[PDB]
Amino acid sequence: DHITKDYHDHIAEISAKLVAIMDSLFDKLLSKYEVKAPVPSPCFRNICKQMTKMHEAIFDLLPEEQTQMLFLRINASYKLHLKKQLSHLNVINDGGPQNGLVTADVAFYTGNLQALKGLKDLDLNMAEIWE
Repeated sequence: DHITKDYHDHIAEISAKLVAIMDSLFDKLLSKYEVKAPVPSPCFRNICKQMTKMHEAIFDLLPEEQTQMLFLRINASYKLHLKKQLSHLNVINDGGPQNGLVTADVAFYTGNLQALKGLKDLDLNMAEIWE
């Protein structure tokens, strides 16, 4: 019976070093992210293409709930770093031109993420990036 936990205990470990990879990727990219047209920006197109690739790699591999938990944590890291850069660039949620560009770029990001199998109903809480 222990065999049951043997799996879930192990898989939780692969999930952790998968989110670290994205955390590193996000830090690298979003640290040099600059708000400008068009949208999706090259930075965001790169990011979505990467999350699409990882999703394709683990989907058949992990149970749906784990895949869902995994991409919630990836999204959490994404929001963490994005928020950080927005604050750095002094961009705020005031309804201005630059605000709109980021909001549009983010809209593309969630549009993509939500289309990935098993992830359509994720509670993403994207507003957090503005704080």
